[PDB]
Amino acid sequence: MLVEMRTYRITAGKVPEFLKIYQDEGLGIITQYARLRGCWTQDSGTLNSVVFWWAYDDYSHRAAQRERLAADPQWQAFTPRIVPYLEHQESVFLVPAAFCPD
Amino acid sequence: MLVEMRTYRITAGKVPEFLKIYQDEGLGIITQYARLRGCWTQDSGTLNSVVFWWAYDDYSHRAAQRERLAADPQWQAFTPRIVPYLEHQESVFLVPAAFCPD
Repeated sequence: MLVEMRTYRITAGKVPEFLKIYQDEGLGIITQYARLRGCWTQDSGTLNSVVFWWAYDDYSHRAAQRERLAADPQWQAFTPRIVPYLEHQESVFLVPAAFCPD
Repeated sequence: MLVEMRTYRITAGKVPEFLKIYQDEGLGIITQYARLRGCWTQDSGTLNSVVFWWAYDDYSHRAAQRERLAADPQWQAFTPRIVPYLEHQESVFLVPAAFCPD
C-alpha cells in the first residue's frame, strides 16, 4: 500500500467555506476514484491548513486512478470552484512500516 | 476526536534499525496507552523520516494518557534505546473535518 498526504493552505479565515464546497460538491466525485482515509484541519503549526490522507494499492494503481479522475467531466467542472481558495498545495508520499495497521 | 501526527527524522541510513528496535521493544508498551492509526516512512521530500498517527478522544484524554505513559517503568527503560537514532522530532495536531471518516 501507499498513502498520499496532501496539505492545502487556504485563504485565511476561509477554511469553513472551502470545506463546505468540498463536501457538498467534490467529495462524491473524487471518492469514486480514491480511498479517503482522513480529512483534518491543523490545530497547531500553520493554521488554515486542510490535510487529506489518500490511500492507494501502489504507485501504478494511483497513476491509473488519477487519470480516470482527471478525465471526469464532473471533476473538471468542480475544481474551478475550490481553486480561488487554494493558497498553497503540497504532497508527501508514505509507505507503511512493518507494523503499520491497515 | 484528535490526531497527533509525530514525525521523526532518523540518522541517515539507520531507519530500518530504528524500526526494528521500535517494533520489538516499544510498540507493545506505548500501545497500552495510545491508539496507533498508522506508521509510515517517507518516500518523498525529506527521506529517513518516520511518521506516526496517534488518535485520542480529545486533548484531556491525551494529556491523561501521556502522563500514564511517562510514568511507565517499561517505557522509561525503552526510550534510551531509540534516543541515539533521533535526529529531529516534530508534532502537529489535527482535528477532523465534518466528513472525516473514523
